[PDB]
Amino acid sequence: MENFQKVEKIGEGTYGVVYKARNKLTGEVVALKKIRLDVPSTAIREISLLKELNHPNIVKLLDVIHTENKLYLVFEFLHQDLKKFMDASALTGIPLPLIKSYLFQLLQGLAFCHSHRVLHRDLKPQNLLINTEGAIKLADFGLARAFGVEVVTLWYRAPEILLGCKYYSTAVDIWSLGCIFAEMVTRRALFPGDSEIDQLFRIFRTLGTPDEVVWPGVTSMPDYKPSFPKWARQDFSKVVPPLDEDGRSLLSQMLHYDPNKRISAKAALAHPFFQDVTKPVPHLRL
Ligand SMILES: COc1ccc(-c2nc3c(NCCCNC(=O)C4(CN)CC4)c(Br)cnc3[nH]2)cc1
Repeated sequence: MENFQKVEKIGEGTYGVVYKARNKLTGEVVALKKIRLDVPSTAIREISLLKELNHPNIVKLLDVIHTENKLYLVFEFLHQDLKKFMDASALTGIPLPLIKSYLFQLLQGLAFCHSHRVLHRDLKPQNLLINTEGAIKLADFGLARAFGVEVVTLWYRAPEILLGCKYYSTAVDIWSLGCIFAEMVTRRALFPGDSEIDQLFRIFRTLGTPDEVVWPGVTSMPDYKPSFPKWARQDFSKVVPPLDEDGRSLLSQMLHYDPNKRISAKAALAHPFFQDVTKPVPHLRL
């Protein structure tokens, strides 16, 4: 951290803070994650795995600096996040061709991770980073399985996590991404819950309370209660107007209760919704 020159704070999580920084040596402008340890060797070997997980839609981990018994992560810097971009686009909304490019690119990023059995676990607009070339990238990626388990947002949590499933799958990333998709389209968060039960109950209201019919094995989940209220499902035409039939078809399959019926990243990339996919460049004000 002697080689770096903190420019401004650009982010924060549970494991540390992130600074835009300039490499005193090399002129390089980077995003530097200062990991707050209180060292663990298992955590080190895990992070070093992430140096190999390289993809155009994953924020590039440049270096891992383990020194003075502190850990720093040096990433590629991107000039904006999707939250700020969505906020800046909220009067007219993000154009659908741009929505579709970003969904396809993130689905490409996830197909890759997931093919390597790596899950993200916390996809949200603030973890999606955009550049001036029309690229979108997954950030803060696999840095949860490392050390183990600010108000953390629950809005993009898959239902199996909220129901206490301890061994959840890559399908939790598709759910989160589905929620992000919906939010880009409608310009409102799909499931803005302010606690786990409020989050779960907001999902139940929209998609219906899950049962053995739509989700075999659900009544046997750790935090499942026979006493959960029994809401009927609403139509998707009400949930994401004015998303077209292809978009709403894909979204429904990304929001299946059953994690084994939920569409994979690979299958989603073949969905008719991306027949006409392009790569627009956004208009970014930095
Ligand atoms: C609001 O305008 C913004 C401008 C730039 C960023 C920005 N943030 C980052 C960032 N990290 C902060 C955002 C992603 N979140 C995290 O990395 C956390 C929190 N989940 C710290 C682990 C990384 Br890495 C690379 N380029 C970045 N660019 C964010 C917002």
